[PDB]
Amino acid sequence: KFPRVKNWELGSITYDTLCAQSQQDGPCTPRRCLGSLVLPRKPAEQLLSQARDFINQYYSSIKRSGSQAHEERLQEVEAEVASTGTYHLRESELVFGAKQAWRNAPRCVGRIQWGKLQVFDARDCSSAQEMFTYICNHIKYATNRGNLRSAITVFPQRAPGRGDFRIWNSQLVRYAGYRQQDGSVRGDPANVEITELCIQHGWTPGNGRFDVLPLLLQAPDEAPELFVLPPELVLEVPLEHPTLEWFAALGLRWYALPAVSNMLLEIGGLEFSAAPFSGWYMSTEIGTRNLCDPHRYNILEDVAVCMDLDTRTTSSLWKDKAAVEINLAVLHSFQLAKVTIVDHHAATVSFMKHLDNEQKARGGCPADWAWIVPPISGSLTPVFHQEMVNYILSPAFRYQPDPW
Amino acid sequence: GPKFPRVKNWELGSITYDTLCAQSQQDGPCTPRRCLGSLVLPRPAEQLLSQARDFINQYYSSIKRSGSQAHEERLQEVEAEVASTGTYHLRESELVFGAKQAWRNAPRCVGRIQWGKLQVFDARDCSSAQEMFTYICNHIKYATNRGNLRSAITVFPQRAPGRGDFRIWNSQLVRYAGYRQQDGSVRGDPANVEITELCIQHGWTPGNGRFDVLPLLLQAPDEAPELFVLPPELVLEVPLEHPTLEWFAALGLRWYALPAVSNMLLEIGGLEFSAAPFSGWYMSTEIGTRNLCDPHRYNILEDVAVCMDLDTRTTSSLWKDKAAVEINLAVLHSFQLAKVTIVDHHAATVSFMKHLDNEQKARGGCPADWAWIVPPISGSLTPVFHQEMVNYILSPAFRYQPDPW
Ligand code: HEM
Ligand code: HEM
Ligand SMILES: Cc1cc(CCNCc2ccc3c(C)cc(N)nc3c2)ccc1C#N
Ligand SMILES: Cc1cc(CCNCc2ccc3c(C)cc(N)nc3c2)ccc1C#N
Ligand SMILES: C[C@H](O)[C@H](O)[C@H]1CNc2nc(N)[nH]c(=O)c2N1
Ligand SMILES: C[C@H](O)[C@H](O)[C@H]1CNc2nc(N)[nH]c(=O)c2N1
Ligand SMILES: [Zn+2]
Repeated sequence: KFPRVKNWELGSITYDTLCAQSQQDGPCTPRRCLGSLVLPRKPAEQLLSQARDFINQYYSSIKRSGSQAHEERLQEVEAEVASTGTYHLRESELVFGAKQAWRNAPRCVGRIQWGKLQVFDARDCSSAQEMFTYICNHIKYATNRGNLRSAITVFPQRAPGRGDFRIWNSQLVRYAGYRQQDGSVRGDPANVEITELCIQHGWTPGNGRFDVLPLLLQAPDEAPELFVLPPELVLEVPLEHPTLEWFAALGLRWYALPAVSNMLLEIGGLEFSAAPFSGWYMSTEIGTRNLCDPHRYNILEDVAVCMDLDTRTTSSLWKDKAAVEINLAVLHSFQLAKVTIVDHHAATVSFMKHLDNEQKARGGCPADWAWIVPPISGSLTPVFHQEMVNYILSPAFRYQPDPW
Repeated sequence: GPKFPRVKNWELGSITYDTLCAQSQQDGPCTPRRCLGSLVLPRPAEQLLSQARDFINQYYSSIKRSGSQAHEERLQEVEAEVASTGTYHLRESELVFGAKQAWRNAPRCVGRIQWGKLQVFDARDCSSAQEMFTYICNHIKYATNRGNLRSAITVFPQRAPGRGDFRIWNSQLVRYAGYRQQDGSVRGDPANVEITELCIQHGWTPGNGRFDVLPLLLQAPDEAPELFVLPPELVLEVPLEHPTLEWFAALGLRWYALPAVSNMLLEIGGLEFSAAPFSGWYMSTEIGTRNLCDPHRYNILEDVAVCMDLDTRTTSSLWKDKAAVEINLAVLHSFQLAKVTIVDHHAATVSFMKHLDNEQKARGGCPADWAWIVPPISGSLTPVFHQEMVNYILSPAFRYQPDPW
């Protein structure tokens, strides 16, 4: 049947009926539940049916379903696909698809914002070099002297029997991670592979802990070229703690723009293999994960030491204590630097309203509970106590293999 | 590769495959098109024989006598019993085996490293509500062990064909009362309101503290539940205090030492033990974060926060976070002071990683509910956050059942 969804702090109950229109399978079956898995294990009128749907969405979107602006566009798509085994989106259909993709993304806690999205059409792109300029202008628009702005840039759709446009980096801004022969890593351990790929394509590596990587940009069926971001573009914030004055002296810093460049944007059967998008950070992304994750910069113990805590045992909650001070120093710094950012408390509160908006508009909202609940203070936020239904709506952002 | 789920740990990069879920014979909440893993409660001699046979097989396999003559004789023995009396009965050691298995098979339990060490008390002879109370008193004494807590379960008679069930009406053996106020608010534990008013409807003389231990509502077959009050010295409590905040002690917060669930059904070989309370010991965050800081429980976060002189009028002061940490600290500190068994959420999840590693070798996987295994604070600061998990129902099982009223 149709799932009962309950908030356990409030006592309220909904019914997700939007899930009924899920056309692709998630990882689960009745026998096993694989909801905690980060990545998934894995003719022509399948395309044509995917594209019919998306068009129906778009015209229902702009109130005028079943007109003939509608049904003519239906015949365009059908005709185009019938003759070429593919078709093309009109720019405004693309702006719609891009907003629907964000709206539909079960893992995003920021979809209250989903309507306010700047879409740059960059399909008139024929080279790595053009790709670079597009990206450079994405970042300046999006960074916006620190008053950040949600933005996506969309490079040419994939094509049968032609390579893909790809951005090799996982994010537009990331820090180099140089493996030390001595087991260790200087910089961000999440970026070792790509760091070396850069080096491999002739980047002159630094030896810093927060060195900004260059971009490997790749036009179809050509070697990836390498581009170095004008240092002006990369807005960084130094971290410092509003009361702990030794904190600033930890040399910690984080870039301001969260822009993801390795996912696939799927609209109406069409796949866009380079379509980087960006927003602003939630504090816990920087302060809990990027800095305290054991397989990341992993600074819990350092801070703990300067906080003169009891590292000797876990039941002193030294880790917990350290973490809170880091998250505070990240909110402090960004606020003091006037760079946009949101705390996990503010974010999940707004997501709860989004849930309510969504429930009334579409009868539901696909959400991945494990990703929607922040990495600290789990039950201290309202989304913890909220049941969620998860499913794949299209348009959709997706994971795809790395181009090497 | 393998036709089984591939499971990865993102901290260590390590990979496993769950082969044990192939023996999950009962379907859960999710389907290919919808995941329902966040839901707390998703909704004949024929059928008995199957479950029966399966369990006996598990058993003889656990004692490495699978396909032996004792094995095939047990199966005939059960078939015979089911054939005449519609039901069948477990041997002592079968029961013990099943009880430990049901614990072992429990996805939401982070304490399962210990699953092999479980005192099973057989109360299948128990024949009155009066006797239920005595067994339950006995359990609490043994399990509490003056603060050196010991895990245990007590098993009262199984559901019988056309005969009322043994039921303990209370959710736990120890629960603080919830009193609906003249205002609308609740004094004490809002969770326990319904049971609290039921105690009263059944004759309890209610107090009015924040921490009034409820009486037991104990129901023998086809009899109205009878009220039983627990002798206060049997119910060990811990006065919460903070190692450096001297004022914390003044808040008069206490919690009881023994988590003991009394309303779950225990199922083995298709046999239903409607009343089979079991107990372990607390993990720090259960008390400090859920029970004391949940908006819909004692809700003391803002109060602690105000005492801490925090900016409770901005989310970004992380005043909620600062106070949550110190409340958990106070819980840990206080139980350690009182010499009462308690495990912090760090050390607990670390033990569970070892259990996972053990279960991988022993069975080919471990059924696990990620959202219940990850602590309610400091989530990613524990190893289990970075551990993918597979959730499926194995039997023997601890199940939920409707409230008897
Ligand atoms: C405007 C401010 C935004 C905030 C505060 C925000 C917040 C978040 C957070 C906390 C996550 C979890 C990611 C993680 O823990 O690694 C996430 C993921 C995600 N967000 Fe948002 N987001 C924002 C804007 C956007 C925009 C503009 C888009 C797309 C146009 C978007 C689409 C997504 C998608 C597709 C994911 C899944 C990430 C993945 O699986 O790699 N979000 N977001
Ligand atoms: C020995 C120390 C133990 C610890 C630290 C422990 C810890 C926990 C925790 C933290 C939960 C989460 C419950 C919640 O937040 O509501 C839980 C659940 C559970 N535990 Fe354990 N536990 C222990 C012993 C046991 C024992 C002895 C049994 C059974 C014989 C057991 C069976 C279960 C079951 C069935 C659940 C699921 C609760 C539900 O589904 O409502 N646990 N445990
Ligand atoms: C290692 C890994 C990591 C991730 C991380 C998820 N993506 C991070 C992300 C992606 C987009 C964001 C956006 C759009 C905004 C924001 N504040 N944070 C965002 C954070 C996903 C898959 C894998 C894999 N494999
Ligand atoms: C109201 C409610 C509450 C719960 C709580 C789950 N049971 C709590 C529990 C049960 C057994 C435990 C055990 C055995 C040990 C321990 N440390 N904590 C334990 C905690 C589950 C479902 C519902 C519902 N509906
Ligand atoms: C294994 C686990 O599912 C995985 O680490 C998830 C858990 N929840 C998460 N939640 C968010 N927001 N981001 C993440 O990367 C993860 N990782
Ligand atoms: C809605 C959500 O599933 C609910 O709050 C769950 C989350 N995880 C939990 N985890 C544990 N251990 N205990 C709980 O009661 C819950 N509640
Ligand atoms: Zn699932």
